[PDB]
Amino acid sequence: LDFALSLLRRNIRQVQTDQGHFTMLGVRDRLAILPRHSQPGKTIWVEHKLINVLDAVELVDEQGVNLELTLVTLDTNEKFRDVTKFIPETITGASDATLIINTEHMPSMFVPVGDVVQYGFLNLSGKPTHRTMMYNFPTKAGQCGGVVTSVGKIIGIHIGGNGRQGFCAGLKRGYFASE
Ligand SMILES: *[C@@H](CC(=O)OCC)[C@H](C[C@@H]1CCNC1=O)NC(=O)[C@@H](CC(=O)[C@@H](NC(=O)c1cc(C)on1)C(C)C)Cc1ccc(F)cc1
Ligand code: NA
Repeated sequence: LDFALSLLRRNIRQVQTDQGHFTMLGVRDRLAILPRHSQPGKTIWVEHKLINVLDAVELVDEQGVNLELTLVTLDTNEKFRDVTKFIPETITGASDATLIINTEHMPSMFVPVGDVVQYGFLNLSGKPTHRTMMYNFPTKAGQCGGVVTSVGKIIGIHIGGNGRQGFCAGLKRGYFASE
């Protein structure tokens, strides 16, 4: 838990884009990650502070299939505490995960979602998506960007759900390499 708490305080920010409220994980330096559908564009608000987005990269797999993740570089002089060490090299499930949500509307929220298991292909609102995992928990609107954590590991970012189940984009440490 001390891990989840530390991650919340130091790395997980309340964010708004023109698409609404999202949770945002800052990973290292000025690099953070949002769900693709948040469409960060040119600027975002972080805790109500307007920040330029210097680059927004929509991640896709070897075949160009959507991974539903957007890496953003933020025009700021502050650096995120480097949490790459806590991100697995290979997309991994987990047995007792906690979904960390942090928005203006759902501030500092820890959601026990239980087991996180490999799912794979997801037709998310008509958009082919790969490398997803699933949890049998009723996730809701406003929880996208939420950080899926397990015993000291950051394993996923919440991207969708169908009412009974939630789905995250799995994380690989390689996503966050310096070029
Ligand atoms: C988070 C973002 C948000 O709140 O958007 C509000 C306008 C949100 C969380 C979930 C909504 C329901 N419970 C959730 O965990 N994510 C979304 O709304 C995306 C789309 C979906 O989640 C859809 N789910 C499915 O398509 C689906 C399919 C299967 C087998 O299981 N679930 C529903 C809303 C129908 C946002 C999104 C992502 C990617 C896109 F290309 C378009 C839209
Ligand atoms: Na924006």
